[PDB]
Amino acid sequence: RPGGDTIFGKIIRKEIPAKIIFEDDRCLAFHDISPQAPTHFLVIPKKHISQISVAEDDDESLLGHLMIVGKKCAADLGLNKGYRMVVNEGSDGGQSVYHVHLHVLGGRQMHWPPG
Amino acid sequence: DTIFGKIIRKEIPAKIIFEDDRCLAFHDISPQAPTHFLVIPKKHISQISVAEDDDESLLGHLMIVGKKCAADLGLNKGYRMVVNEGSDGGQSVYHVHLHVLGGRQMHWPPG
Ligand SMILES: O=C(NO)c1ccc(-c2nc3ccccc3c3ccccc23)cc1
Repeated sequence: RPGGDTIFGKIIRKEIPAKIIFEDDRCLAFHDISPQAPTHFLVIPKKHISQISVAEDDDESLLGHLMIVGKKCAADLGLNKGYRMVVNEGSDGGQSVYHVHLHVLGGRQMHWPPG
Repeated sequence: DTIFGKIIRKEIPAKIIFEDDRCLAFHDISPQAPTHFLVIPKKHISQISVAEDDDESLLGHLMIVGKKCAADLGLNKGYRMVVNEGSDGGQSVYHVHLHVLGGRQMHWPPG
């Protein structure tokens, strides 16, 4: 079982269902089950990195790929007026699952501060 | 050009936390948490929606630099990283920037 046994690892291996938007060899984008905006999805690496704080230097291009895929998916979903991308780290950051994930939120005005 | 270009060119003051050959990290002038800094590329990418495939490594570098600076600033209970795009995202400056906020409980939703 590669991809870990967090719920996101199970999603990567298709053991638990999800609403997939995009998939490649490095990542998976799927809709969030508790959406906080009209569109709210997640981009995750297939490689299990538990949190951004423990990312390796050579995870740079993979983390960049999360953002590129996020922005492509936002465009393909028609988020023409923009969006917010969020990574949560740890307890103060509100991280809910210990597998790195980029939130992408749009279809409404996002406010400041970002929580 | 933007105010962030001015900051990169060292034409206006900013409290710089880290610099390398391709990015700059500095405290946000209107902080929304006890720690609130930005990591920006020196290359002028106006918004993440127009970033190119070849920019992947650079964008990843912003996040690795952000996470290293966060550790160095003592953000051991965690933090939140944010990129805003366009009007709905609340993007305030048309130069790509990664926010890093911590030192307090961040809430949900994230705006
Ligand atoms: O307890 C939690 N936070 O404190 C929590 C953490 C993960 C999921 C969760 N997220 C998802 C996001 C996108 C797609 C599917 C799911 C999903 C599917 C089945 C069971 C749980 C989840 C739900 C709740």
